[PDB]
Amino acid sequence: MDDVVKFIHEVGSLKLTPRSGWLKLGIRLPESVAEHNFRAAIIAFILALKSGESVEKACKAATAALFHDLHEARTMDLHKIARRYVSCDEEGAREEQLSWMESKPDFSDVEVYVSDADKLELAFQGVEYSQQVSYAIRFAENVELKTDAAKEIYRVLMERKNPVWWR
Amino acid sequence: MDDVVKFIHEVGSLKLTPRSGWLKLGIRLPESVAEHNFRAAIIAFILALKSGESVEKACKAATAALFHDLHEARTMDLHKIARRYVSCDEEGAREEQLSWMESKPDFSDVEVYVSDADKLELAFQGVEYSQQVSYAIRFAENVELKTDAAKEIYRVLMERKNPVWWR
Amino acid sequence: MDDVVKFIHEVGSLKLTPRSGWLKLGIRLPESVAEHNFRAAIIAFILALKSGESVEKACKAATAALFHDLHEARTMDLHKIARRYVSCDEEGAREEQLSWMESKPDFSDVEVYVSDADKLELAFQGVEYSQQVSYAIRFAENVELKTDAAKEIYRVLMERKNPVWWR
Repeated sequence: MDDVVKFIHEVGSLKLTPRSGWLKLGIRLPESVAEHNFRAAIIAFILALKSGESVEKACKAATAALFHDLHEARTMDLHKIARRYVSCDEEGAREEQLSWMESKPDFSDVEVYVSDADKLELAFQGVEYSQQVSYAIRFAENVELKTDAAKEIYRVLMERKNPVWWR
Repeated sequence: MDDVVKFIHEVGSLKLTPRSGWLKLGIRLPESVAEHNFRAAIIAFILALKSGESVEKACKAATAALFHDLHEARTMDLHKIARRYVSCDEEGAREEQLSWMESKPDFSDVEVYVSDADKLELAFQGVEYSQQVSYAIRFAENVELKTDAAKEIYRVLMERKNPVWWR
Repeated sequence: MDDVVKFIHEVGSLKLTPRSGWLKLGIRLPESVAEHNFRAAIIAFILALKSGESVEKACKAATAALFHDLHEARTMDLHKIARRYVSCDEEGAREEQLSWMESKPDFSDVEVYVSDADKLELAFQGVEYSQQVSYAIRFAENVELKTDAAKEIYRVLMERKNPVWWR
């Protein structure tokens, strides 16, 4: 049970890992990787449901999104610029990180919802941050989504560009 | 002059790049890479002087320490854990980053002072953060220094473990 | 060596001293004095080289820039408004602060590069912060630089007013 406890402590380090791409824009206390995964997971649930999949399938897409950048607990969030000079053995990181699992789950079937959710979460955060730093909107521009549900949500997000959800 | 102005803007991103090893210890607003380089440069100046080198040489070691992690503006501060799964083309990054320079300086002759200053700065910051988080003292333990001047400063640093400089 | 160790601890307090002029603009976690000196040192190096001076000369200008506000570790960054009512014994502060030095190096020959670098660093930081708070741009306006190299860099900084160095 010790491996599981260390793994839960390790997962907590994602609350302490900044989503790095925002730092160069001058955003001082940007969202953490944990916060990106949280919302991306909820978006993935939505994409699956809106795509006609079952609740069970929608819950699997959400879970897969939570495990999506897990290895970054060890490798950090390598932003676009960095990836030009930095190569990471993600498979290795994930391997060792998930050593406590007898077997690892089959998420190949919801990978599309995870991928779209990851990019859509970024677009939403880009529109929200654009209110502080105009240039943040570029992270939401020319996003390549694969599913029709993601494309429709993205279209309305950019149509509105209005993060005020209250009132 | 446009390349120079972009480079100066790029250098400023180091004020927005956290020294990442501290984040997993729960230190929320840790020193930036720029802050690490600032003090390491002053320490490198001191190491050279105390090592019997000339003021001119001491100023070169300080300058070399300022340029030491410059490429991290693009590659990020890859901490110990990350270095296990992450490989970086530092030379590549540095080259592209310093393209504006007609010819880049040597610094091979003060490399030892820069190397020791980097480690000593970390040890001082470890002792300082240990007052917040006990485990930070680990970054100041078992430090492998090369110069006798660095070894003596380190010895007193650890003998005293007292960051209170105001009396 | 105890005086040297305390001095190094003291220098680290500059990572904890805010550049105060920004606080009244509502910028919450502004650059530290350490971060200002870091980039000003790199700029001073650039100014010397572009002014035809030698690398050794450029390295001395950078070092002198690092020691420029050192006394602020004890006196704080007295901003413009404050200086109307606040008088500080800077030489006294520096004197006592550098008592550990057998002798103090003379940076009289590079004081002009240090002076221009200090102001240029502020102008760059003003342009960068203007993306968050419009008024920040005033810190980059009507800047009186002395060297032709600083004037040329400043002219391009203000022609571009574009802190995006990554593309």
